[PDB]
Amino acid sequence: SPFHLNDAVAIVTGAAAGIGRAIAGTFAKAGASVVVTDLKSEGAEAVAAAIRQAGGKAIGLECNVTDEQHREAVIKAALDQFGKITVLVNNAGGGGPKPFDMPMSDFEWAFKLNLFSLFRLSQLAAPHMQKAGGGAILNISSMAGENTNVRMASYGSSKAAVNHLTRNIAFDVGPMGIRVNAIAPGAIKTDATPEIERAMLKHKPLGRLGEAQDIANAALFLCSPAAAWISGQVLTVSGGGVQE
Amino acid sequence: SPFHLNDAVAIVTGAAAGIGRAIAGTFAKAGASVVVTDLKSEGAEAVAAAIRQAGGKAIGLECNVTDEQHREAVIKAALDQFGKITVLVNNAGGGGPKPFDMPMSDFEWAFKLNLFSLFRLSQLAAPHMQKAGGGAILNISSMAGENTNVRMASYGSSKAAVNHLTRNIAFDVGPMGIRVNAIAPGAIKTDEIERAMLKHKPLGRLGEAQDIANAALFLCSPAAAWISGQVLTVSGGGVQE
Repeated sequence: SPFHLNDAVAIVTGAAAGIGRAIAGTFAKAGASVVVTDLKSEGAEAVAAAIRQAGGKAIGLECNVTDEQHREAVIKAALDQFGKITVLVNNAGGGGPKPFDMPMSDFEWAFKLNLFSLFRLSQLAAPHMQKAGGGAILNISSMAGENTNVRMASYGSSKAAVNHLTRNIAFDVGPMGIRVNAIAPGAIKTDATPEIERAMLKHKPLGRLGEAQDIANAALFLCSPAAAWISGQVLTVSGGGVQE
Repeated sequence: SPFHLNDAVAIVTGAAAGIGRAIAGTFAKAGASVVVTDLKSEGAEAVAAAIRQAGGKAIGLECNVTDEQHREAVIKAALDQFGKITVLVNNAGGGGPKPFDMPMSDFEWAFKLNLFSLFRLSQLAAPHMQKAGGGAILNISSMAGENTNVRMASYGSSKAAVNHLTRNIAFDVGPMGIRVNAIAPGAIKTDEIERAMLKHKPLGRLGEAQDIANAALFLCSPAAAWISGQVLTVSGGGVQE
């Protein structure tokens, strides 16, 4: 099997819940050593701990991906505790529908949060990846990056920039043996009601919502050697459609 | 762990050599019974026999995908042999650079060979896929479907049809629990100034068949049960024309 993460150190940000938590769990059971990360320090340690009492190796620390000190702490915490870095999964980000006349800081924040942070983490992890022979970067985008709609000024165009950064920086980091891709996930069952759900699926050909595990398998594939030759790709994982 | 094709029956067309050979072989070790198909009947039989003696189940068939009688034979041959069909890998297809003043028979052929055949084979397989509890269709496309260049009038736009058909029939057969995806492969070393492409492939390397087969295996695996209407380009991070 090439879908395993043997001898790998993976940093996973925003991993207290949902996708990033499943990516972190999934990357551990594939035999990677995980550095769980989140804005909320309790949540990072909850997931890093449950990973350990289930067999894997994992530490969890607080990280505000927009704080340059918090970023450098994660890089160092991973090297200090595991020796190398081979996988960076940039799952931290946020935002959503805002009016066009939104205050400028709202617009600028979306780019600090969704783009400036993960570019910088990649800039830090890249030379350590290079020393370890190579590695894989994965950015969790959003479907608003390739769609067009109302109230999407900051969200949809900051996630668009994530997509195009991914397509471009793979040229920069390929020579160093780094692959860079992105998943754009559909809507995931979280709620942690039936009629507003049945309407959401009116445009999802496969007829169900997503599971965090569904994103984690794609994250797995894209970060394993099974995807040794895939870089610069934006893979949409949404049951064939769009929602909400 | 979710990356296996257990209790699956996969038709792989154009699988005597190259990408389709690798796919067929990969799919067998992953647990699928495989219906190996190619224009050359005995080329397909040699692949099927290797899978069998390497431990798998498989048969090999002559099939011209452009001929409706063959298409039906292969579909029936899969059912008589294995009871069901759950995976269809539309890999056969041809063509390449052509002058703009080409004869219309060439233009039309490219669509007949790269597009109509795989849509027809999709039509024949969809009902059996639904009776079987679900399945996946994977179309082997080409980066010429999104690239633009000289001499690509027939090849580039037939393959572009394959990409959007993929995206569009995903809506149609999703309600039948069928996923439809495509792989656009780049420069695969199949069979000196080679260094041309390499000067535009960020990962410093051409592709092997198994690269394409790994992505194939993923997209037809339960690890991708919620992925559909996708064109995953597998090219080393760049473009090679």
